[PDB]
Amino acid sequence: ATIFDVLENHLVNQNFRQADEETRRLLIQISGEAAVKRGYVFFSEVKTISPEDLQAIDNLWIKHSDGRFGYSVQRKIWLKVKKDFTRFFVKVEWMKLYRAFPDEFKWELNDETPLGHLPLTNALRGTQLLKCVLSHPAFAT
Amino acid sequence: TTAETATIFDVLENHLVNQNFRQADEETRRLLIQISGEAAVKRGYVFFSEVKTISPEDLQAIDNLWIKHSDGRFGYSVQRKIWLKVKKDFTRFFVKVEWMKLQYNYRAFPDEFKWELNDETPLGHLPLTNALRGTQLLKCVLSHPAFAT
Repeated sequence: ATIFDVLENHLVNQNFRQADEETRRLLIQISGEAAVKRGYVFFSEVKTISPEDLQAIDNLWIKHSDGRFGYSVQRKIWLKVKKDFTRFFVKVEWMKLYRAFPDEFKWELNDETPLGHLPLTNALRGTQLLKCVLSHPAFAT
Repeated sequence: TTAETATIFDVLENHLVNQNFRQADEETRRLLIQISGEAAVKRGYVFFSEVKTISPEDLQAIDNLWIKHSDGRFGYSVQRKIWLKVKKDFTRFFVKVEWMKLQYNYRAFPDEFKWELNDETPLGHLPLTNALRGTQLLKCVLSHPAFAT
């Protein structure tokens, strides 16, 4: 058995909301016992995450989204936008540019869904955590 | 072996007494899911339609703890007051509580959220609610009958 089995089941069933939540817990889990205990990840622990765990999560999101979801896709959009997180959030449609945020996040995968729309990372706590995930060696090309 | 004498708000209270607001915020996130029912606990997040089913004593318990240990500068009731003052405009509310800002230096969100309670901390800065999942959940919390005047 692997620790990604529940995430996989959610992804197979196209249950992207539950998959997003399981990805939030998985990120904490693969970051160490200290992160699990306090319930969130210090951005300084992301470099200690093994690339095999991060690639497991990313490959699952890629496989079950036709390559339109995952951290790898988000890194490419992020580079394409000069690593400007503000422009990144607009491009993946987590905010606009007045209604900054929608009433409800759209969790479905259809034709209008932009690349990298998922997984969602809580950038209200600070962009540095997202910055360390996208620039992890796991996602070097 | 005794019956459980702990209450569900004890861990949050201990964090606030120790002024550990980052831990308190994270614990407040779990409590909202917990006080929302077994279904919300199971899936790990709250449907905004379940907020009306939250008992007002639980929400006021959480709010009063945040008020008591922040000199009235933190809590849902305080955020409600700011929210009404701004005609329920969430964008203007997010700017006032400093969850976002509006030459290669512009940061909509900071590198790191500031969890401290000092002189520069704005009213209602905490607790933090993930509005990226949608503004509707925070709206049902801030307008729950628990915080009616």
